[PDB]
Amino acid sequence: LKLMIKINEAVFYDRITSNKIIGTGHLFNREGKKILISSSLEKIKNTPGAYIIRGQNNSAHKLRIRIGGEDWQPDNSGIGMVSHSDFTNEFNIYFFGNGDIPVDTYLISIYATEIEKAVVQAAVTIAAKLN
Repeated sequence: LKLMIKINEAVFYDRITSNKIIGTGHLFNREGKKILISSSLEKIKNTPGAYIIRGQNNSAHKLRIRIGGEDWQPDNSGIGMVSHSDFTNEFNIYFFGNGDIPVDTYLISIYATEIEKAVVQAAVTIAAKLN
């Protein structure tokens, strides 16, 4: 069982609304095994599979995210996100704040187990474009 990610390169001329996808995770070699999905990162108390990430430069900079997707449902424990199906390949990463995010690089940790294994990290850099 291995977990890959991908983080879409994008330019936002307008405040990024909540639940805009900002990347994807892909699964491999776990067929026929229930799957948890969460992270070692801070917890958005309000929502499962939703996390706060802190700025590498200045830790006051916060980036709120949410993992999930259409075959992915929250656990009542408020741990993470569980897909039962054995053909569930992909899952999404969502922004989950109201609007802009400070200019900084944020480290995003995600792991996946079998429920009753793997982890990953991708640097997510925010920069300002002056045109």
